[PDB]
Amino acid sequence: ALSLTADQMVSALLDAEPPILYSEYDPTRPFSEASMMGLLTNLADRELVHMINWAKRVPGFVDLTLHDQVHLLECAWLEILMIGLVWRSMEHPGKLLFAPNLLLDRNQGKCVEGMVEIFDMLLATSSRFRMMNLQGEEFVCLKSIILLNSGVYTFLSSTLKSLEEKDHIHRVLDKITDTLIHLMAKAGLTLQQQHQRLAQLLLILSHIRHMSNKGMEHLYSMVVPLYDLLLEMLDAHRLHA
Amino acid sequence: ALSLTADQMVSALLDAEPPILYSEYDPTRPFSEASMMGLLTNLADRELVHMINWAKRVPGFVDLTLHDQVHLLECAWLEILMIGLVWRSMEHPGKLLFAPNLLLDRNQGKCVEGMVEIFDMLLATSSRFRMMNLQGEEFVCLKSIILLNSGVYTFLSSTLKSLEEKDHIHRVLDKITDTLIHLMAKAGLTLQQQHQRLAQLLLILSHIRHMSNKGMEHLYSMVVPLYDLLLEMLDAHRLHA
Ligand SMILES: C[C@@H]1c2c(ccc(O)c2F)O[C@@H](c2ccc(OCCN3CCCCC3)cc2)[C@H]1c1ccc(O)cc1
Ligand SMILES: C[C@@H]1c2c(ccc(O)c2F)O[C@@H](c2ccc(OCCN3CCCCC3)cc2)[C@H]1c1ccc(O)cc1
Repeated sequence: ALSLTADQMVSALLDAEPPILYSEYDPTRPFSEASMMGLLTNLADRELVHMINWAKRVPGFVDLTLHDQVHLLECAWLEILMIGLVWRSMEHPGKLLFAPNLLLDRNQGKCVEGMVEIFDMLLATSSRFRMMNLQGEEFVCLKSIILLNSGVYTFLSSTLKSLEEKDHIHRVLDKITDTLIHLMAKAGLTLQQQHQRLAQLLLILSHIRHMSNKGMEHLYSMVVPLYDLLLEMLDAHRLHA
Repeated sequence: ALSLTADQMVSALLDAEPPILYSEYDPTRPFSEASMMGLLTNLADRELVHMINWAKRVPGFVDLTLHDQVHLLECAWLEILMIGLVWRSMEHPGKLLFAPNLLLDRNQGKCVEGMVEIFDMLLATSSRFRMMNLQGEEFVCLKSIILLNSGVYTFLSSTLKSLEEKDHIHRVLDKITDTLIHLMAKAGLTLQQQHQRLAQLLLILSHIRHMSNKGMEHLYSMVVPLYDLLLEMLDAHRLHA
């Protein structure tokens, strides 16, 4: 991601994409019996595992220390889930596609105490992406930027090592900027359209941070720390090579 | 802000800048007696009044309906305060310059229940701006983008009027993007440096939304709605022309 071309970055990314998962519940039994938050919570958890594997495939992420990988993910996991949710609901107006067998509208979100507010923001985002006609090439770049950027300023202290982490990370963010502009340039936008489209895309990133923050406010609006779980997943051995 | 040049936009903005205010407390009496949150709260409130007048001077803001002006400000007021705080603390390492007679460090932030966490994030932001060597021309563009962008996706419904609001607003955001790139171009960056610097600046915008959200979480971690106060200030007469 520095001597890797833009079409090189883009290709790794499109390839690193996590799989789409199904909601688990018997489609032969009624819906009134299926806790939605249970449904949504078990899904989110199943997706997280897959998200760690993705993150190790994002250029420059694994050249980071283990602590710094845990921290970035701890800061960004919900943003990354939500932009994924948003992206896959793009061609599904008024609906959130949580899973292929779980397509929900805002009226269904009213079932959970204070959840419709969140649903309305996600749908609004999906509508913007659709209005912008966001492309897969673009979307995977956006996701990588969220991973790299959201915790980068919460690397409190600054040993020599941590300072190098930050340098490395902004470097990678810069090459991802380079990759987004090239995608736009290949697509035939003009110079002006390029930078205008870059700004529209990054500003959406502020709206996804907001939903994540509102989301953690809800998620806690109610076992083992998340660091520990994360760290346990990221600190893998190499015995299963 | 569409047939207004970039040097035209920049000039209005630098001119619309609010004044810097002092903290009110007798400098002849000790500090142990001065409630910091009282100090900080009365300051924030005094700044808000000034912020409304600024916002009416930001290109395109007043062509918006009154409701939409109230909403944008209600969504962004704390982000706008904080980036201002951050900017003026730039050349004051390890310190937050709340007022000229109120320069504080993180140890002083420990005095308030859970406030040091916020102080650490603001200082971190000020350090990034200093590391980026953010310019006043740039900073005023950033602030205008925060005003215009933070609520733009929380314009729930979509009457014909609201849709036009949104069109107008993204248009204004686009010309502000154009203004930032031109400032950079005049400054002699390269094409690549331009877009890389654009991205670094907008991504900081996500970190300021995060601090605002954590900030409202603290601010409420404890009279007349804020809409109403805002609306009362924005819905001025023209009798004092
Ligand atoms: C939009 C969210 C969502 C999902 C499921 C999949 C998905 O991709 C999602 F993005 O369900 C909710 C969901 C997401 C995350 C959850 O986290 C559960 C805790 N678990 C997360 C990973 C580490 C282990 C802890 C639970 C529900 C939802 C949500 C989030 C916040 C909120 O206030 C209301 C609904
Ligand atoms: C960083 C903040 C700040 C200030 C003062 C001036 C300033 O420019 C600031 F940015 O003090 C705190 C401050 C800011 C806003 C406040 O709001 C008070 C309510 N008032 C705001 C405007 C409408 C009327 C309600 C109070 C304290 C602080 C803060 C914010 C959040 C937090 O969790 C801890 C400290």
